[PDB]
Amino acid sequence: IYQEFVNKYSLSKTLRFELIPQGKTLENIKARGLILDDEKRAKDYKKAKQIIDKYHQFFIEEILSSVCISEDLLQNYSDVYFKLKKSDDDNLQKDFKSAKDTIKKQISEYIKDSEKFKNLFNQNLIDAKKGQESDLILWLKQSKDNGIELFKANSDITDIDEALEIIKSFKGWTTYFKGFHENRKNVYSSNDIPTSIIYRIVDDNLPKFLENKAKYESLKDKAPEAINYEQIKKDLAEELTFDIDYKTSEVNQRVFSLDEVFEIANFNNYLNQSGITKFNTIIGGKFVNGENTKRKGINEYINLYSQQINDKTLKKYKMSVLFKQILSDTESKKLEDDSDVVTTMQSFYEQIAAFKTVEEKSIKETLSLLFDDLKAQKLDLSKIYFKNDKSLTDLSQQVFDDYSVIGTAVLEYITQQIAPKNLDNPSKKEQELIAKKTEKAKYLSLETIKLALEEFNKHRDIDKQCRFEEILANFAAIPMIFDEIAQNKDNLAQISIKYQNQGKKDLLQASAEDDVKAIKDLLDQTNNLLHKLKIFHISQSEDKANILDKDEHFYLVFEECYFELANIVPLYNKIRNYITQKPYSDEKFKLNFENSTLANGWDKNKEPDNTAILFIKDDKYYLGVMNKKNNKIFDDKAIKENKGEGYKKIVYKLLPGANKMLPKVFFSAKSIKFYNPSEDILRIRNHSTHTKNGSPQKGYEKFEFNIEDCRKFIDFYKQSISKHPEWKDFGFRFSDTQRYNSIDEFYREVENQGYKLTFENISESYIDSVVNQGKLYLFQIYNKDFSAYSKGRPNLHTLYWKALFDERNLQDVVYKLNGEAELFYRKQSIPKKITHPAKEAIANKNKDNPKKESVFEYDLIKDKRFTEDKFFFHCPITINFKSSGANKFNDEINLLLKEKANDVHILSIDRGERHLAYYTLVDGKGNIIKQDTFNIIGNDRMKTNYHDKLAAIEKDRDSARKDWKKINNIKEMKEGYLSQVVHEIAKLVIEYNAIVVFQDLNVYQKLEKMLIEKLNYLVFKDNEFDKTGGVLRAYQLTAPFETFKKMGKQTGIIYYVPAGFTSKICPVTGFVNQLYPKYESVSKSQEFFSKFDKICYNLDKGYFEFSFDYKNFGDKAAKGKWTIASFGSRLINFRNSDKNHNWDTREVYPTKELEKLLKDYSIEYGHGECIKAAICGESDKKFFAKLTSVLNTILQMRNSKTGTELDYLISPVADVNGNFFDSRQAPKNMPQDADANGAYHIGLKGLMLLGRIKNNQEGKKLNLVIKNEEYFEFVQNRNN
RNA sequence: AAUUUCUACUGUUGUAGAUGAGAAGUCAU
DNA sequence: ATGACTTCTCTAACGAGCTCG
DNA sequence: CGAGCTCGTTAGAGAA
Repeated sequence: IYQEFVNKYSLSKTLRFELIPQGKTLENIKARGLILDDEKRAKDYKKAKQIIDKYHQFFIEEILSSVCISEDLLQNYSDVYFKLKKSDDDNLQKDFKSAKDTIKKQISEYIKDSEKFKNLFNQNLIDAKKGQESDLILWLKQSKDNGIELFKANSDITDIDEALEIIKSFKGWTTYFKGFHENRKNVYSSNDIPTSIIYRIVDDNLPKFLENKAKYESLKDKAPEAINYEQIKKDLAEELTFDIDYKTSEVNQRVFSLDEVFEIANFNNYLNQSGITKFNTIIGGKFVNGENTKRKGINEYINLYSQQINDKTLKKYKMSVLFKQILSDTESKKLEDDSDVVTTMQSFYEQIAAFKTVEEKSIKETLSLLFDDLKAQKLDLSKIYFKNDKSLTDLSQQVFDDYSVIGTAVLEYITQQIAPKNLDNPSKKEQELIAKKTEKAKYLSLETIKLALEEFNKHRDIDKQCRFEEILANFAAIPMIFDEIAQNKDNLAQISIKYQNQGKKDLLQASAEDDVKAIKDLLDQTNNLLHKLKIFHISQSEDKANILDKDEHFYLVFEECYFELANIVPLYNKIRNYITQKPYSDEKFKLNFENSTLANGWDKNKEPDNTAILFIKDDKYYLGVMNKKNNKIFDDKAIKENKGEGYKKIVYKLLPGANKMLPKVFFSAKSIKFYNPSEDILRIRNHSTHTKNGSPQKGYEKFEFNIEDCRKFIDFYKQSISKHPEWKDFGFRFSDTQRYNSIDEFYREVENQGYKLTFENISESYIDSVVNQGKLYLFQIYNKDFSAYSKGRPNLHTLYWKALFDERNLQDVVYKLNGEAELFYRKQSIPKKITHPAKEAIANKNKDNPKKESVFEYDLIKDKRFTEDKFFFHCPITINFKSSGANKFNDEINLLLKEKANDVHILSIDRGERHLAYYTLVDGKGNIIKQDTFNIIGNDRMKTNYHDKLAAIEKDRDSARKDWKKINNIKEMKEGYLSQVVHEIAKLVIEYNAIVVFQDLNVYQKLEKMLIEKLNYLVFKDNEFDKTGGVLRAYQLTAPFETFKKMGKQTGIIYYVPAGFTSKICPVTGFVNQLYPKYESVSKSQEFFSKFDKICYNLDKGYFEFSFDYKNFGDKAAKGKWTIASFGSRLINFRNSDKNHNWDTREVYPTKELEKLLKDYSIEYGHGECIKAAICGESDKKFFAKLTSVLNTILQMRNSKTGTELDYLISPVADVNGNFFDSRQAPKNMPQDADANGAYHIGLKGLMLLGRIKNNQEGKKLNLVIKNEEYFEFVQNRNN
């Protein structure tokens, strides 16, 4: 079991906390403006990062414009490509990587050797050196102040006349960008890492250009057609100036042909963005800004040719568009603003004030006066067709308001005579309902609606039934909806002036819902005034035969004015989720306090550069931000003075990067003479002889690794550390150098043990003294458990943080504090209101609660997370720091489970909406142990039930459209359930020696994200400290998360299984709905019954049978005889989705429906032998198309829906001794409810994975996939 | 409805469970 | 226009530009 | 101006 499976690999968390200002640190900071002047160095940090980045683009458009020509090796890459992708052999794949390597270094050589490359990625870009300012103003102040590249119109920054101020503000702050330029240096990286522009061109466009000239050589096999070199390129000449040709050379401004493309050696023209925007007009085709028509390209002419010629497979020869170059800008050539929310409403009032109709009038003044003529059929009163989806119901709800009133009479005129049942396929047909009938996607007109209502008027009671003229008064005041939306514009004069702030947010909080009455109801006149006039517009819905017989009289203003007044259905999608956004309206911006390199590390020697140390005061943790002006105020001088009592002080001591550090002191100019490196050793470090991949010192030669030419370099290191002034404090204990093997085994142990944390007591009166002027900023690290009113269980981001500083920890550090983190200042989101006030009754909101009120002495403000300008401190850690890893992990536990066999259980899952899951803890030998749901959860005493809260909000899909004003915020709701599930999954695994499985989904998937990310480190809040699950020694069960798409057939102990074919199955044998009868033609249903062994009524037992060996079938020939029956009282389906039709499960019995047939056809059964031949002897539409819904029911087992009335699973087979399985007559070790037998055999799928691992051998590839001829094979031989 | 955040909260100035942040860029049921 | 996929960092110290002098 | 002088480079391993 999992008794040694702790401390396996290392991680990285990010514990967050909150900083409470102590003393009057809040009075020091708010005095001058030390955070007032912040958000001008966390806002201008990103304003400058995207004015530094277009010059980081303008560079790439002049180091890929006319340069970087990797000629004729493209041919050398074309050779290794087509043969390897067609024949995956070993020898070319080596040559493939050789071709892959060589293009990059050829390209990257000129890339890394520019005029502007070197002085871009350090101090020499922004501000470098006295006398000038370096390369960043060399483009703006020099190149683009004289010349004009005005992208300040196309930006957030106003102009360039002011933009100098954003540039010069970082003077000296140019060590602060040192993570931002730590990913630009993977843009130019010629390594196998996919952010690069060199992985963009070599391996991500070049095998997408070899598959381009594997088709253009096959294009001009019959492609002479009307392609723009034949007809027109006057437009595409300024657009295709084509400055260079790179097979030999070119004239400056010559226009090329359709042959420069697809050359193997012209791939050195397809590098940058401006050059793929000229590759994707030729295949793209673009516009002219002058009221013109689209001027096409190549794949917009094959659109005009594979419809001319009838070659349907000629669309295999379209040219795939290339990708985008990394980091390239794009050219042109919902919201949050409380002004645009008041301006788009003003634009909806203004857009109706100038809408152009046909007669120089409005769209409402055109469709309204025509209704007076169209009501008398003055327009085309016979072919007024709309998109036939809901206008049959909406017109039935237009003036009559009926679901079965007017729109249910067109069935006797539309789609009932594709094949009449009189001598033309009356019973013998191939089910010609798609071939002989195509009346599904036809449109219905007003004359066809009037003619549909003629049979309903002929079926009407009164003789004054509905004609096409009398019911025409229903669309009279539809043009009057513009008069009512005009009533929502007088109050906007007190609304638009009441929206004079840029970032207003007058409704996004929790208090201003009544202010939206001027917008959630004045936008209602366009909510329903256009929502009722949708019958006068022709939609786009057809089953391949859409004609509809459209008219032209009223349809001219219908598509125009219905489109001219579409400022509501677009405008009401503009207040669509602006209202339902909960307050986390944060900014979370960085604090500096003058220190760019703030808090990067805690180690003592660098402390006036970081200017932050922590303070323990007997488990009340504080943060001290030393002010930069006086940052020496915690040296050893004051520690020798103020050795008193009060705040303990953190002494941190650190050796980071033993690759980068043990050659940083020991071979460097200021201090090499103190160390005195020997003769043979100084040979090694130059040429990197001690490494296997290490970079040698420049101007030398990478020699070979050697055995003693590395171990001596440890023998240098084992003595040279003890000579250091500070690093002899640690007292390392290395092993013998016979036992080392490389330098990783040494650089790990100088980074394992290179961490010690100690404590120096400080007199409390001194700290109180220094805070009062401003010479220290002290802040308390704070969450739930760092307030005084806790009782019980602390957060798992407060069992770690309280165990960094443990004296059981710092024996052998498994929680290494880390650095680099920042301080964040969220402003006030929620303005303070209580709304659950003091000492009064407030109602509960649970249902299984033995209480119904609450008293609440103290107030509860709506959001005290967000009424307070809380500070925010981050804090990385490193769980299992001394024991890193994360390799060979998925193959470890298989060797673990083998030795500890016969002792392991299985978890499970299913999904649904009728449940949310249903776990099932299964044994290893059949008879299962436990089984429950994930609806009863939180089972200590409170028992909340998430299962019903989803359907509680699914019923309320209206008010975001109706009064345009709903608050549910369901999008984090449902994911928020998924968190609570994890622990109850997590508890069972250790407690019952279990393994876990899941479903696949290659948001029901996101719960598998959250057990790979959360069996990284599994520590129980109730478990004892430094015991097998405690905060130091806890469970690492997953190797961590990379992607969904390589989640494996294992991701730890979380084995997987294939989806589907669980939710239908009898348990004790395992037969599935594998037939699929649907009665296409007549005697193919006789082909069903003719293959049986015998079909008899078991008169000795009181039910029918259908005995069949499955051999005589061919869709999926799962063998074995099958003996289904009629004894269960199986339920028919509801035939659901019907508001007035048969949507109820009228239960049809099996045994009392074949004696309906025995009465209809008197084929007896008293002899007790084969009765197959006579039942085959009948052929009728009545005999078989009614036998469908019976034979859809003798088998079907999931049932009983619309009510969840213990929907239940009924066995046909009666395996060994004649008893069935009804899943409510079912014992506890068998499935029990709706989605229960789905999650059972998944475990029996899971036991099959264990069946291979149990008899596993030394085969390093282990077969963890399940064949359908195994899952249907294993479970049918369990008892035997 | 109170939280480092987020979900449900009465589990009472909080309770139970999980909680990785910052900058980037790429891609698409 | 949200989800998904690969990669970065999670540092103290030295050697230099540094105004002092 | 040689002590020192205060932020920007700089050492650059090992799985697979």
